[PDB]
Amino acid sequence: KNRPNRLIVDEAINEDNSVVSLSQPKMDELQLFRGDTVLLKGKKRREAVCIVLSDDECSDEKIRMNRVVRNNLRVRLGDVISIQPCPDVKYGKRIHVLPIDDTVEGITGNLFEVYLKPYFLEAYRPIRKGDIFLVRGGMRAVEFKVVETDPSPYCIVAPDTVIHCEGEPIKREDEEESLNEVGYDDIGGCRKQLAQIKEMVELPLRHPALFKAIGVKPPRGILLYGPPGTGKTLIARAVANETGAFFFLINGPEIMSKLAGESESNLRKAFEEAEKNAPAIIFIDELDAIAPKREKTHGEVERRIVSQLLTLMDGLKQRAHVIVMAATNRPNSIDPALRRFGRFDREVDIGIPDATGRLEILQIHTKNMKLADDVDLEQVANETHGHVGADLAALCSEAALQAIRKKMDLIDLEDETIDAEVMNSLAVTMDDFRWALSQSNPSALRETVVEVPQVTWEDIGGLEDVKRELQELVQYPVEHPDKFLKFGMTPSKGVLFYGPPGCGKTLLAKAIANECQANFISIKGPELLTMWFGESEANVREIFDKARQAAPCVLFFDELDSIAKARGGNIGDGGGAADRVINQILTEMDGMSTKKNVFIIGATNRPDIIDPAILRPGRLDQLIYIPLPDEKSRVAILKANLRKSPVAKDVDLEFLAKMTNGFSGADLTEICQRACKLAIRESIESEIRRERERQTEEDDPVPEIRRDHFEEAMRFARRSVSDNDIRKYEMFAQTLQQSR
Amino acid sequence: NGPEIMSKLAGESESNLRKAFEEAEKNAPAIIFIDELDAIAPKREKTHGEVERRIVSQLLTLMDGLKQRAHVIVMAATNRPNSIDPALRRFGRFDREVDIGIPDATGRLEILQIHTKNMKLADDVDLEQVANETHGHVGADLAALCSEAALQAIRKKMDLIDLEDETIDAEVMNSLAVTMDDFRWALSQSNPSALRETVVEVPQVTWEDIGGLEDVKRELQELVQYPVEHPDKFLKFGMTPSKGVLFYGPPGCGKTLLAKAIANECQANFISIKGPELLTMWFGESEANVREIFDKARQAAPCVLFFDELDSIAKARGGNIGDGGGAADRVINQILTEMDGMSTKKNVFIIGATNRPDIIDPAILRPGRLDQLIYIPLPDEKSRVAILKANLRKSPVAKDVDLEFLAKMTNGFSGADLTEICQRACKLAIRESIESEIRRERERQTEEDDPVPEIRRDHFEEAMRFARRSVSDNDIRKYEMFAQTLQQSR
Ligand SMILES: Nc1ncnc2c1ncn2[C@@H]1O[C@H](COP(=O)(O)OP(=O)(O)NP(=O)(O)O)[C@@H](O)[C@H]1O
Ligand SMILES: Nc1ncnc2c1ncn2[C@@H]1O[C@H](COP(=O)(O)OP(=O)(O)NP(=O)(O)O)[C@@H](O)[C@H]1O
Ligand SMILES: Nc1ncnc2c1ncn2[C@@H]1O[C@H](COP(=O)(O)OP(=O)(O)O)[C@@H](O)[C@H]1O
Ligand SMILES: Nc1ncnc2c1ncn2[C@@H]1O[C@H](COP(=O)(O)OP(=O)(O)O)[C@@H](O)[C@H]1O
Repeated sequence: KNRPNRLIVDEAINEDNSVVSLSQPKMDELQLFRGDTVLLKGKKRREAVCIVLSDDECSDEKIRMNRVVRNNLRVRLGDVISIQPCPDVKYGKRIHVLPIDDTVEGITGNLFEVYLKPYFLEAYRPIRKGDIFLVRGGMRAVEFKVVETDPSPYCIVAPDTVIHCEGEPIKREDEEESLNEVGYDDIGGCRKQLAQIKEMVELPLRHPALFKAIGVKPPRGILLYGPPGTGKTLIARAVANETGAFFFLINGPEIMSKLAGESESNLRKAFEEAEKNAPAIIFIDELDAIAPKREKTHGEVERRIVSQLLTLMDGLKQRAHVIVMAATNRPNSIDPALRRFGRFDREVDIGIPDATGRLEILQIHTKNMKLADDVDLEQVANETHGHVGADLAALCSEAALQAIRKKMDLIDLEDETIDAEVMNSLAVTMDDFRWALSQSNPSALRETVVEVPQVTWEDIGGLEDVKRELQELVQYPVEHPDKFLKFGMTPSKGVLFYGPPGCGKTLLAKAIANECQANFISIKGPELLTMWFGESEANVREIFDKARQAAPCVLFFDELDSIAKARGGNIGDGGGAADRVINQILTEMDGMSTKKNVFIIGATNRPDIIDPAILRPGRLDQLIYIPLPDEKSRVAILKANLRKSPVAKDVDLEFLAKMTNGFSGADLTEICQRACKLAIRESIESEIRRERERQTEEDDPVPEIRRDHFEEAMRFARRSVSDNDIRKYEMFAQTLQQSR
Repeated sequence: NGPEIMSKLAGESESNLRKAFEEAEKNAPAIIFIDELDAIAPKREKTHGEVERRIVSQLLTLMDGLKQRAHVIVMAATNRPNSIDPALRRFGRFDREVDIGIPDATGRLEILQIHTKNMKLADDVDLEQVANETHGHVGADLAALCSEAALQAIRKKMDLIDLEDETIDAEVMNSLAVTMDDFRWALSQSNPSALRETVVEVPQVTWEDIGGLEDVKRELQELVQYPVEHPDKFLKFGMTPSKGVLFYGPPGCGKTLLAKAIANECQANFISIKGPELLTMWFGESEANVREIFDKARQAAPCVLFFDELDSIAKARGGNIGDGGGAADRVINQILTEMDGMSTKKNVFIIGATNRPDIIDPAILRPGRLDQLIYIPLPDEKSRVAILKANLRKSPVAKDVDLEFLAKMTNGFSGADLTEICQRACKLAIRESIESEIRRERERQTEEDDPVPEIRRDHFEEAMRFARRSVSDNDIRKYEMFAQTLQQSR
């Protein structure tokens, strides 16, 4: 018809297996309501009946499409479908649905009331003939095929019908695949990297003939890496099985497990077999087993194997319908002659996930688990700092095995055997989650983390003008390069905080990285000391390579004065005013691109004994005095700390605010900690006294703090900063020369 | 190709190399090409097995045994000259040496002119922008950049517009152009810059970019430009020319600009070495790098070699008291030893620079070495107005503003201070203009009458309220000691 009814498929955000979400101007163009019965026609004359729903997440012309119904239509991602309303659907009297025997194995008991009757209630579901849907439960996920309906050829189902499920399972026909093949639905986290790998490879695989009409070379050597266990083979096979090409898998240890000429014949026949079924993808994992760093290679057959791989990958420039993906452990653990132009050009890091990614990975792995009601995935989302996803698979399987181990093993073996009806009753508790998270958790990470921070501007009290002109200093030229191009001034890229210790030096950097949606990689002082004492400075280049790879980002140096204080004070050691790591930092600083959005933030508390070679233009040049807090900042900081804890309202904090002057913010965030420790000790002792009183039940004495704890904490209080350091810093206010 | 010859067995590789040289003998005249020589003949210490030395000896015999023939010629290509076996590049085997090097902005413009030949650009695309904004790239990155922008123009418009209705032909490929937005997008992300090493190019700053300092410029022109054009006069009067010059002065007086102007006017290459390079060669105790630098310098003939912050190695191990040592170090005497052992006429002219002329080693002030001393003083008011206009020529400024008030007020100021105060005022003006822009946007709309494209007296007055001198008086007296005393030989 060539009208807007020809639409492009996508992934779905909805979690029902038969609903389709669409946008508002599109749905106002088609004149429907919510919950209408809609019909989809695609390729090879297949049909889909669905419920339509409305969402603003959809764009102008796309369709949020589920995987089981897109495999029901026998189409894939990148195909076009046709949309028609079918508003004349009645109810049925008999429903014929039956499994395929290849996915129901080990199963005993009745199948009908355990799955079908928990499914076909309360959801009027549109079913057409020959359809295969998918349900979960029983620690499993089973698909189901329908055969016959009374209102031919489709109906909507309701509580007011029956389903006749009689018969034996039927073998799967030759055309479709199973649904235990992995896909785009079961990879939690790292959505941007998946989008980048999706957009980089879509054209020569979905439209191969276009590059048979245009001679422009696509990128063919694309290399992803990451710390191990993160499922690089999983995402590789997911992209290859989702976009629909021929797959073949070369693993490094198997090729090293043969003789010499047998390995040569294996690699040659593998590349010929990948040539035969074009278009196709090819995958080499554990490249460290095949082509290591050259200094770590000692024999003779290994260099011959690496030269064989170089000739075999240079000799497929003529072909353009295969593409090579590979996976190592680290980019510094490959031979440097391999990753060059014509062999391996594109580079992508997977990285470790974060709390949102951990929540999504946990949402993947409790899909067919049948949780309880008291289990709280936000708890084990926030309490699981520093983990990879295979540890999360181990954690979920460990909690499931603990629920099998405590109740229902010895309860059942004394009387009967085990079926799936009692597997329906099995849920797991949060106690097994806390038990599997307390012990038996080998945390597989000690390295540097990269994430967006969470502290916002309202978490720090006051300091308002400094926040707004820092916002001027970073936020402006990334949004308006035309004004700077008009006035010809290149922007500065350095800023140097300084101030007395204990004034909240990390919080403003966290707020700037959180508001502009920037990554964050921090380096403390102890990292500088363990890079100085070991005399190892081939690590700074790795840090700034990671920084450029995490573009955009803000790089935070904490305790820069440690290397100048460590070898003596202001007299110092026998040396002078320079060192090793700081000039290595300058040399790797000034030799990079101006527009790459890597913004370097330094910090110290001793601004006099620092090397003045860092205050050159083109480097760190912006100085901001961070002073002691004032009383309005004191009440603001005190409320911003006390917002987490339950406090009383009759207590008054302006007495101590008007009393305490010249105090660090760290002191006024530890005195509340001291008072709350005193209150928690008082409450637990009154708890054990009322327990031992009549019983040798819960009327809580107080959930908050009174004036007594604050008065005793002020009797335990202490200032942290002397007056002479304030005069040493106000020397810079009196003198004002700060260029060099 | 090297990897293919290493991909066989031993006698098969021998038969392959022998049949290759016989086949190159058959169709004389012909050329022959061996790339990735690092795969065939590496450095000898990195070779460990047995068949590799046999292969290298086979190559040496096979190239010595074609001296009788004269109708073939061998060209080869490695990665680095320090990564070949040293027994290979000798007389009778490999005599001539030529560096390709990295291109520059003119070369980048020409390479981009190569790769948009059949591209059908738009009208708004500006190749000068991505010529000047692409510092530090090789040409394969430029091929990747042009193909990436073309793939982005295929990815945004015309993929999903076309697949919903019809198929793809070339009549719609005629309508396809690319925009500059895809160029900025492919240049912002997905640009692995493949270079960190030293660059060699002609500079662009001319004599009019620095204000005043006229007599010093003309007798420096006497010092460098004269004997390359008139060797007959020096041969007549028998004096060999000096080849060293030592700038010195207080910090912040434009020390790099005169060196850039001399290298730009006489059409000379330029290789500079800052102070941090001297510190990372001293602390690591690695001095097999100076010889590489002067080999690159002789290979870049003619050129001018610039040392910046020479006083870093004398200040780094203590001040004028120093460390436990004395008045010498390691890198500077290595510099002297590689300096005096080279040809007089090779047009390698060495320019040194410091800001502390007293604590430097006086062994460098010998004849046949750096001997010419030029006091670079503080700017004067005519140099102040000249330097201020030479900085402000880039920015749009108003004409009713007057700069001679602050010029007659500011005395004893560095040129760096009077090129950052304009930067501070223009940051203040760009903040004022962007806030008035967002206020007029949020005023009636919650269209473009520009309030001001230039600077008024208010920004300069506030920048003078934020102004600061950078040099004290006692350092001027410490330098004018050399004017009062005048002994400067050793
Ligand atoms: N509102 C606040 N005001 C001040 N400090 C705060 C505030 N909120 C949190 N902090 C604490 O301040 C820390 C930031 O370090 P900061 O206290 O400024 O350095 P420092 O204490 O002066 N030097 P040091 O403690 O030895 O590393 C954070 O880690 C918090 O523990
Ligand atoms: N007309 C000018 N007069 C003075 N300085 C200028 C002028 N034009 C540019 N400059 C700046 O002067 C710099 C040259 O270094 P220079 O300022 O002489 O060394 P220095 O500032 O005294 N010592 P340092 O800044 O610590 O490396 C250039 O990089 C420019 O930023
Ligand atoms: N983010 C994740 N999503 C889904 N599964 C994961 C994830 N991370 C780890 N896994 C599981 O951990 C295992 C590790 O992946 P694998 O391909 O074996 O990596 P490697 O071979 O490098 O250890 C996989 O079998 C996968 O099922
Ligand atoms: N200056 C240039 N002019 C034209 N093409 C270039 C240029 N630089 C790089 N290329 C492209 O980059 C690729 C790299 O050249 P190549 O011969 O493969 O070098 P190597 O094998 O040493 O990487 C070539 O295919 C070439 O088309």
